[PDB]
Amino acid sequence: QLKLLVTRGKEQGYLTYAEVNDHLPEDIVDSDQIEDIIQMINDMGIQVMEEAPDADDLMLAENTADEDAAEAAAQVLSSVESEIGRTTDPVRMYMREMGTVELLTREGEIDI
DNA sequence: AATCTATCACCGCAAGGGATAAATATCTAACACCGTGCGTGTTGACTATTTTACCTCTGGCGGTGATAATGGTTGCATGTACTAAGGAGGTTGT
Repeated sequence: QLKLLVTRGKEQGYLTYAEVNDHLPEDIVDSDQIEDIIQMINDMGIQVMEEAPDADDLMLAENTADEDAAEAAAQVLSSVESEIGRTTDPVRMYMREMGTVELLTREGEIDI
């Protein structure tokens, strides 16, 4: 399932730690795995959590990657595929696999 | 294993029925003739048997279209009766 978390995080340019339960991957339960896999969620999406800023927004601009070329932008196939429903159809798995591409049409595939 | 008297009857032996085969008379069929016409023969002119050549069919198959069209389908495996196995995880114990 996964796409909800990673897409809304990239739209926001930022993702707070606890929003892993606000936009949950409807798949898995790995709560103690988080404390290292958060690494490649942050070198291309960095954020953390505290009571309140006042003038402090800029942090992303000195601390982040720049092309989303092939990495967690596409190897995330495994982490969206990983829960195909044990007895239920190829007419389901393709819906998880297209968890990659949404609708790059009308100019994005022209840029390809 | 021979003897017979005394059964129920086959012989004892008169009658008469059908049969078949002779002679006759009828039938048909086998043939020998005749006449028809067809498949007896060569020859000849036809036209389209086959071949090859040429000019120009049919169907071999390779090739791929653009005003634009950019989140899909798919219905019923089964409702029962069993129960053996693996899977879970907290814990009260080993």
